Parts: sequence; structure tokens; C-alpha cells
Amino acid sequence: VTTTSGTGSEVTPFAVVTDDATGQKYPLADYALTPDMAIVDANLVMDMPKSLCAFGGLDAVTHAMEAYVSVLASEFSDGQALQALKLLKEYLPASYHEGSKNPVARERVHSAATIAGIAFANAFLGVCHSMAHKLGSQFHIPHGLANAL
Amino acid sequence: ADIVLQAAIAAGAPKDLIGWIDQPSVELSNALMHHPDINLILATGGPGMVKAAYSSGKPAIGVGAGNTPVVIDETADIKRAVASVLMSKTFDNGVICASEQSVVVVDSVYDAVRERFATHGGYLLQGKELKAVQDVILKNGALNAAIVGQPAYKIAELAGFSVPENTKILIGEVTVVDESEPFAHEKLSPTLAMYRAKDFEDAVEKAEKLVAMGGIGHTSCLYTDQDNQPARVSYFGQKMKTARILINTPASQGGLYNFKLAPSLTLGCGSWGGNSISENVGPKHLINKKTVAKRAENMLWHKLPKSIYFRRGSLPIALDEVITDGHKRALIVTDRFLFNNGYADQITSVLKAAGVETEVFFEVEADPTLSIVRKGAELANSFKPDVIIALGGGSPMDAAKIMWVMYEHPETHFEELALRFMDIRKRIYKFPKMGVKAKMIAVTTTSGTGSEVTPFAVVTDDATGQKYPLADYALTPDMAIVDANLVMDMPKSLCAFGGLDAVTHAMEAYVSVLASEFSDGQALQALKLLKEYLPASYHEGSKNPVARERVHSAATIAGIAFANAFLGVCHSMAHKLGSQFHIPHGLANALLICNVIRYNANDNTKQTAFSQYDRPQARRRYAEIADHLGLSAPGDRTAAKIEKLLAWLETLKAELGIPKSIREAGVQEADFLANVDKLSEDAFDDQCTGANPRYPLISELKQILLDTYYGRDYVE
Amino acid sequence: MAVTNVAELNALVERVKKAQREYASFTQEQVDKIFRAAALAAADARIPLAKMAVAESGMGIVEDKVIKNHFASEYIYNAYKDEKTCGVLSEDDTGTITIAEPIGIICGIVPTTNPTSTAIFKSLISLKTRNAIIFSPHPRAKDATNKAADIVLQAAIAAGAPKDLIGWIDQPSVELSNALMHHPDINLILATGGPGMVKAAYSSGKPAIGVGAGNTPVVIDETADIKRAVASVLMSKTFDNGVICASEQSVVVVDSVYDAVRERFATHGGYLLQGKELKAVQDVILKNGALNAAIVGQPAYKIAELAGFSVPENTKILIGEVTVVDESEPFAHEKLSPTLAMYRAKDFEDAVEKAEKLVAMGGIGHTSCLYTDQDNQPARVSYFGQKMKTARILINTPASQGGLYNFKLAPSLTLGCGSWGGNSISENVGPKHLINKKTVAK
Repeated sequence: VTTTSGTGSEVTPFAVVTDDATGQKYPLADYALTPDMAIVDANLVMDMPKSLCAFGGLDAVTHAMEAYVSVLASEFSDGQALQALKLLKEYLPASYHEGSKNPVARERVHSAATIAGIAFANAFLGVCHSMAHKLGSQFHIPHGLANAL
Repeated sequence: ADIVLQAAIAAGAPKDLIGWIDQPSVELSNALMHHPDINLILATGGPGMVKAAYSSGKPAIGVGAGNTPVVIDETADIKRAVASVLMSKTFDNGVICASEQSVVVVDSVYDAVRERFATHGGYLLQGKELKAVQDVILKNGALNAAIVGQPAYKIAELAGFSVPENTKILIGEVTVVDESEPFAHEKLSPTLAMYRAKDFEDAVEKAEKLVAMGGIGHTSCLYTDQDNQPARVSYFGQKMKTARILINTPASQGGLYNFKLAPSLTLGCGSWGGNSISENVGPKHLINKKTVAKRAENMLWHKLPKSIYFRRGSLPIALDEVITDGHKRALIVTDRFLFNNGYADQITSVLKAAGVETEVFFEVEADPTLSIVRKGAELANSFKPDVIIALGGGSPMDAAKIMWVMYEHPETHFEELALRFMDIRKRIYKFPKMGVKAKMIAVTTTSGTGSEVTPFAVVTDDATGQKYPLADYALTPDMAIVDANLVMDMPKSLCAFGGLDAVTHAMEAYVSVLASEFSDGQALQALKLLKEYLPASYHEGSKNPVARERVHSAATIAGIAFANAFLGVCHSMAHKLGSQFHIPHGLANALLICNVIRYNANDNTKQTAFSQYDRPQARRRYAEIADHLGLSAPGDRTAAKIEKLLAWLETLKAELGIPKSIREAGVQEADFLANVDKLSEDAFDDQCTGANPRYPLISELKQILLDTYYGRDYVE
Repeated sequence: MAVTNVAELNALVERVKKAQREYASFTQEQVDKIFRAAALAAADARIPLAKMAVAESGMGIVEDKVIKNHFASEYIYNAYKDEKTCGVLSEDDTGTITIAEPIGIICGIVPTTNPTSTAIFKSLISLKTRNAIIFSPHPRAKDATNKAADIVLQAAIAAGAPKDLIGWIDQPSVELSNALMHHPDINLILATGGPGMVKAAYSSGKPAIGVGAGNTPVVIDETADIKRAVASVLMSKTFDNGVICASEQSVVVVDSVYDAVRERFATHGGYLLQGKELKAVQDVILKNGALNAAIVGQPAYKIAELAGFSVPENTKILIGEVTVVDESEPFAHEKLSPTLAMYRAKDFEDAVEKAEKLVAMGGIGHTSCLYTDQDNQPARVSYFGQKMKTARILINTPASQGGLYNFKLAPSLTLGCGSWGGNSISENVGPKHLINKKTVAK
């Protein structure tokens, strides 16, 4: 069950853990870790501030902008990556200035975060999401900023 | 009543909550029943006022009492049953309702109970005094009130014959049972009626008339040995029509009797007519329950097979995974044409090398007829497979899903699934769980049908010729192989046959009312590449391998979308045409797609509350295709924007090699006008019309079929 | 063989008696098998029967009767599929057995409104509870009901059922149907239709239940959606020309949004009228003392020609503007035609009061709908349900059904009561009113 709009971690088989004594990452990836049922609800994202809708949404934009250009892109995922970018270019601005006062835009943005999740579950992320994965861990900046600048 | 009132008054109740009448009269009580402020009557007593209670124009229930018969046979305990009835009739002078009123005994033991009764508490009478008591109970054609509840001895003084003080009850010996005999009616006095039975069988018959004479069946009790004669008690219950069937048990109660029995009263009925069984009145007959319903928003879904594999030569590698996993037994479902070719060794040989038991199923033809699927299930449960691998596109892959259900649930009849699961829009009934002892692998052989990814199955019955569609998200295969090396030599006359089927498969799911943001991108990606090298896959076939591979993966992409959003009406007359003209599917929806689009963009009788305000429109959704596919001027109008889309659809047929109208597609005028009416109002009911936002009418589903016959273009 | 008068009815009923006597011994095993085959033939024979259900009736349209026949034929084999109605029902050790027994021959009146939708519903619950029915349809729609009953019969015949288990009368008459109700061999009556014969069914000295229809009011206040409630009611009243029982019969709107609806209705599908033709419309539905049979199920435009004034073809329904609510004005009674009544409310509070009188006028409370915002005004919906007396409370929901609406709702019919009026609430008739359970005690 997803309570954030912008990270597609409910449909993808990716998980990262850190060591206790030391600090190097322990990434894991096996199609078998995908949940056998994912619930995408929008009423769980209604009052989160205009400082998490702006970083999750950009995280979703980054999640799909390079899955279309990744070397692992097939004719099965460019149909979904090209849709999230189309969907977020007309609802993310409307879900930031107006916030919950426009509930249709929030639902569209939340639903299109999982679509990018489908896109990057099969194709894999580029260098933009790897350097951003470390630069957001040493300087303790949230995930969503690092791939935005 | 006042005691209960005052108890309730000092507990929080209003002051005049219970009322009663003083010095009542028949005229005063009548005004109470006809009062328009009273909406229930609880009537108790004999058929003196309960009969009038029913004929009052108001809902009423009556706690009546019918003469309960007692049956004692030769196998019963005589010494014990004589006294259980004896004490139950002397309880409150036998006034408690639904008490004993008659005893029926066989001739084998009749003499035994006669002197026993006179010995313990009875006093029999047979002379002139016998026809004295009967005249006492009935005086004016109705029961008198001068002997109700009185002890037995005093009522004998009324008739003039002395009876000793110690005597408990008085009993007559009467054979004729009717109205003129007054000893069968309810008496509410310590008296009993004794009846002559020649055997057990007539005893029950002689008890049927007694219950029927009381009008309402309340209780029945017979005394018998319940341990060595268990059939007699079972026979006794299916013949008497009463709410209670007691054995070796007093009717009302004792003075260690059974404690969890409802009282004789609190058992009412709602009719004075015959064959009426009483029921226990409780705080449900005096209560009315209302139900509210809230308009709950509907949620969509996106359900797909767990794994989909696709590339040039992806069958052996995907098949290998199955070998590595534990899978010993597997069967392959196939058609006829491909087996005589080298299209079956490329899957069996790779299986035999690893070593697994595979069998041949080569009898499925173009349309499954419920006869070969049954024999397939018969072969399935005679082999106990662990993996079901489908082969072929369309017919042999749809039938494999039904074989899977019938193999995993042999007890469930097919005709039970014909009314529960026929449309994927309801979610209140669940399929029995599947995949317990098998799993489905789906492989395609033709480019342009995504049936390996959808939860759809259509079964024809060869007896009459009726289709039984099945649809639920449990028949979806657990794996789909999309390989292209097996399509390098398909005839150019058929590569595009299914190719245009996918065009209508994707174009129709985009404008469906169930279309969501999840299935819109895939429905659009399929159309985008089909104008790029699908015609190349037609003219080249083998001169351009890559185009055929690219088109083949698009059929699943078209199918991956409509498996979540049902097709519209175009895929309905397509079903109907392809099953009576024997034309193949793919052609049927090809030459009327250029005529059903215009019947979806106009003013138009439309279904309301959906596809009118919830969804934007259908005319502008087709407008997105013309600009998504890039065939629109920078500045143009929507009305003219669809025109160029239809123009592209027409001029692609100039090299697609498809007929211009249905008549030129190999059908005759003679066998159309006499069959169009029969053909029209069945496409209206093939689980379509969920999509195609416009609500169709039979009057407007024929002009389409008549307009396409002569090649004429529809216009109003 | 055909039956002409009482002389052959008094022999037809004996055959059904003899078949019922033998059929009562069947067990649960082959009773469900007969249930399966009967439900299939009802669903598989929906279109043909609906085409010939309007050829002689002359009212309604074929399109909407297909769904009505299909929904009613599959809903019965959807919740009563597997429940113990034969043999032993339960067992209490305490030895307490609770076997159940059927009732017997059942009478049934099929109205001209739904000659086949309710004919197959009644026929499909009796053979589930091991009893038999005799049908007495209207002379206008006799041939449609008889065919529907015969289809289920022949389906059950080739499943293990006795020969003469379901009967019907040809060329029926009022005097012939009276002899069927007073027959001492029938112990249940299922009466349906308007208050024309159900009143006589109650006054018959026999147990009887009636699937009636009260004029259901719809309440729309100022806070409700105005562009959505106009259409949900509009499509639910044009369903089969508004003959579906317990459909909309009157709308009550507050003064705030009255004119906001008046132009909308004329814009979309309505045609308002206020002149002398309003009197004509009132008189065109009363031939004498009650509702006439010449405008039942007819489209809106033709009845206007009979009423005198011309109305365009495209128009869907016609609606009057009447303030008085009594008997003299006939616009409050059930009409079974694509017509609606529009009422004046000064506020929401009087709207519910103006709806109490409408429900009480129908005699039996069946359904009542309110259109309001259910998310920021939750007190109003709670208040609305404790004031009316109806079996169903619907908010933001069409009365009968749609053409992705709610699926787990019982049909408008299969909801009967046991009294005419006096604040009576209907209930869903099912395979428990036709069964009697006996208890044995050891």
C-alpha cells in the first residue's frame, strides 16, 4: 500500500539495505520480491504538505524520463513511460499551488506514480538515479531533490 | 398489565404506554379492532373471535390451539405412557393450550390401557351416560363456558350420574370422528377421547383428520420405542403437519422434564385455512427493518499474467525455466493445421531432452463445441498433469482455459459457470481458487490476437448452437510466451487478417467506458507502430524479418489493454457475423470499423450517468488518435480531424488486400435480408454495450449491416 | 389441452395436486438439478420471449425487457443456489431435528406490466421449495406468460420432474379467476400489479402476499448535485417507459433550486406544461375513477396526441407542476408511464413532510430516494432514514437500476408485503415464505 505520490516501490522488485557496523549499501533485486497485489489509493494522500508533492512528483518524472531512453527499454514499457510524463505535465502544477482543493489532480498524480513504477520495474534506471542515490545519502538530503537538480 | 406498566414507569418509560378496557363488551371491542390507529392484532383463544380477527382488514396473527392427537402403538411402554398423558391432561384442569385432546391406540393393546385408565385416574362410560357428556360440551353448536376448567366430578353432576371424588378425568369410547360427534373438538377440560385403530398405519391416518379438524397444526406426540424402531419415528414426522413433533414426551410440560422448550403459547400462525403450521411469535414479527444504500465509488484494476516473455526466438529459453522448476507432467493443446507441419517438434523435442511426459491433443477445430473440451478434461484427469501448455491462437487457447477449470474442479458442472461468471464487471461472486494442481502457459502462433493475456473464454454447445461466454480474472495464464520465430512463413493473406483485428482490439479499448489511465498508454502504443511497418510485414513477410517481429509483439500490447477494458460493439457484430456466415474473425470487425466509428461521434439516445459526464466524450477521444499517430494539420477542426483518420483507414486497405464491403467478402444477398433481423438483436446481448458509450438500439444496428452490404457510406 | 371454463379448471387442478404430491418426496440432490436446468432455459430464452412480449401487449420496448428478463433469471440462481430447503435443515443435540416441508399449490397473478419477468421468478422459487403454481395472466399478455411458464416446465421435465407441475388458463376471465382463488386446494396467493386485484386477494380468506408498488418520492435539496440528479432520475424513468415497479413517481425540490431544475428538464428530455392541457393530462389518465389502460407503457408523445396537444418526437417525458397533494388531483397516484410529478418545497424540512404523504398514499412503503451531498452533510441522510417508512433507502442512486451501477441489489419486484396499508413495510420474498419447518424433539 502506497502512501506517497512519486515513488514506485510497490510494483518493483528493488530493495536496498545498509550494513550496521559499516556503511556500504547492500542492494537486492529479484523479480520474485514483487508483491502479488498492490493497492493504489488516493485518499491516503490528501493533506501532505506542498513540500512532499513537489519532491515525489519530480522523483516520478525522473523515474520515467530515463526509462524511455534506457538501453533496456522494450516495446512493452515505452507505452507506459510516455504516459506518466504526459500525465504529470498537466496535473503536477495543479496539485502544488492548489493542493487538496483540486482532488482530481492529486488522484491523477498519485495514480501516474505507479505507472512510472511499472515502466522502471522492467527497464532499469540510468546514472541519474545512481549518483543521486549516493549524493542523497552522504549529505542527508531527501530522495527527490538529488535527481531534481 | 398494570404491574408491568408500573415496573416500566420507574425505569424511564412514558406514562400511558399500556392500556386496557374496563367492563368490556362485544360492541366496544369491535370499535377497537376497526380503529385506524392500530396496525396489529394478537388474538388468542378458541375459534370464536380469532376467526373474526382474520376478517378485519388488518394484519393479525393468532396463537390458536388445534386438537393434538396422541398415538400409542404396541411397542410403546404402556406402564409409562399411561401416566405421562395422565399428568399432562390434569395440569390446570387441562386448560393450557395445545394440550392432549385425543388418544389413538392400536387393537393389540387397546384392552390393556382400558382397565389401566380406570385403575389409575380414569372413569370410562359406555351406557346412556355416554351420550350425556357429549351433549354437555356442545350446547348451541359451540362449546359451552359452564365446564371449561372445571374438575371432572362436578360436570358429571350436570348430567346426573354420580362420579367419585378421587377420579381425575373421564374418557369416552367413540369410533366415528366428525362434527356431529362432539368428542373430537377442543374441550379445554380434563377429558380425553379414545379411538380404535386396527394397526399402526391407520392410526396416523386417523390422526391426520384430527389435526385437520383443529385448523392449525400446533403439536403432535406419539409414544413408541425409539431405540429398536427408528424407522417408525422417521415415518411419523413426514406425515403430520405441526410445528412440534414430540416422542415419549408430555405435550405441555411437567410439574426432570426438558427445560429448553418454548411454552405452549407464544406459538401463532397467520391463517385459519387448512395446512397451516404455527410458528413461535417473537420480537421479529413486531419489528420492521429498513435498509439504506450508499452510492459507493467503483474501483478499477490492472490484472495481468505474472510473466510475459517476448523476443526473436524466446520459446526454448522461456520453456527451459519451466524444466528447472519442478514440473514433471504436462499436456499440450493444439489445432490440426500446424501439427502436420514442423510446428510441434520445436516444443516437444526440447521437453523430451530434459525428460518429461508430454502427450498429443490434436482434435481442436476452429470453434470449440463443448464436446472436445469435455473429452480434453477426460484426458486431463486421466493423466494428472502439473503444467498446461496452450498452443495456437484463438480457438485452442480459449478452450484450454475451460479444460483447466474442469480438471481442477471436476464436481462443478459447466452449466453452473454459465450464469455466475459471464462478464468481468461484478466482484460479488468469487471463482473457486485455481492453480492448486496445475498452471497455464500460453503460446501464440498468429499475429493479431491477444487471447493469451485476457480472462475470456467462449464455449459453443453443439446440441443447439448457443454460446456460453465465460469471463473472470482467474482464467488468465500464469505465463505468456510471445515468440516470433514461428511466424516467418504465414501467408500474406492471413498475416494482416489478425493484424487488423489488433487494430480494432486497441482502438476499441481506448474509447471504452472502462478505460483508465493504466490501459491508455498501451492501447495507444499498439496503434502507433501499426502504421509504421505493419504494411511492410504484409508486402515483405520474409523479406523484412524485423517488421514481422515488431508487429507480433503489438498484438499482445493491444490485448494487454482490452483485457482490462472490455471491447465495444464492433467486436460484437464481428462475433455474430463470423459464426453464421462462417467468415473468419478479423475480417468481420475490419470492414465495419470504418462504419461504426461514425456511429460513435454525433448528437445521437445515450446511456446516462456514465459516459456523458463522468467520461468526457467519445468523439474527441478519436481525435487524439489522429494527432497521436501524426496525421493532422497544425490547425484544423475535430470534425474534419476524424475524416483524415477514416481516410487513412480506407487507403490502408488499398494495399492491405481486404474487401470493400461485406457482400464482396463472399456472402449472398438472398441469405441476408431473411437473416439480418435474426442477426441484429443478438449482438446487442453478447456482453458488449458495456463499452461503446453510445447505447445501441436494434433499429440502428441493422442500418449499419444494410449500409455495409451495398458498399454505401453511412450518412444521416 | 386448453381450458375454457371452471369445468376443466376443476380437473386441471387435480393433475397439479397429484404432481405436487409425488414431487414433495424429492430430496435436495435432484431438486438442485431441476433448479439448474430451469434457470438456464430462462436465461437462454430471454430475447425471443421479449420480442413476442410486446407484439400483442403493445406497451414497452424490447430493448429494456432483455436485461430485465436476464437479470431476474440469474439473480434467483445467484443467492438461493445452495440453501437447505429440503430434508433436514439443522440438528441440535440438546436430539432436535428441524426438517422442513412445502406448502402446496400456489396461485399467482401476472400483470400486463411484466408478463414474463415475474412469471419466471415465481416459477423458479416454487420448484426450489417443492411446490407448484398456477398462473392467471391478463388477457392482454396471456400468451407471453404462458410461453415463459412452459419453457421452464419443459426445462424441468427433462430433469426428473413430474409431468403436470405448472398450469395456466387460456382466454381467462374475471369469473374464472375468482373460482381459482376460492378453490379449497390452493393455500397461497402471490399477487402483483396495481391496487385493482390485490385488494381482492387480501379479502379472500386465504394466506396471500402482494408484491405491490407505492409511489416512491425523490427528494433533491439545494446542496445536491444539480447536473447529475437531473439525469439519474431521467434515465431511471425512461427505463421500459417507466413500467418497472417501484420506479420514480414524484420529485420534491426546495425553493432554492426549483427554477434551476425547470429549465434543465425542458433542455434535456422533459416538456413542461401549465395551460389547460395540464387538466387534459390529468383527465387523460382517468377513464373512470382510476387509472386507464390506454396510456400504460406508451411513449410520451402519443399520449399527448390523445390528450390533444402536439409534442415533438424527441421528447422523453412530460412533467406537470402541481402543488395540491390529494385524490382529486391524479398526478400523485402511480401512473406506470413516463411521467413525473414536480413539487414545491419552501425548505428541506417540509420536503420530507411532503414525502410522507406521498408514501402513505401508495399504501405500501417500498423505496424512497434522496439526492444530497453525502460527504459534508452526514446528518441529513441520517435524519432522512428515520422519518420515512420504506423497505429501501437510496441516496444518490437511481430507483430501479441502470442500463457500472450497484450489482448486488435485489430486483424491484420480489419485494412483497402482507397488508394493504397502516404503515406497512415490504420485504423480499424468497424461498422461506413458501416453506414450513417442523421441529422434532427426542
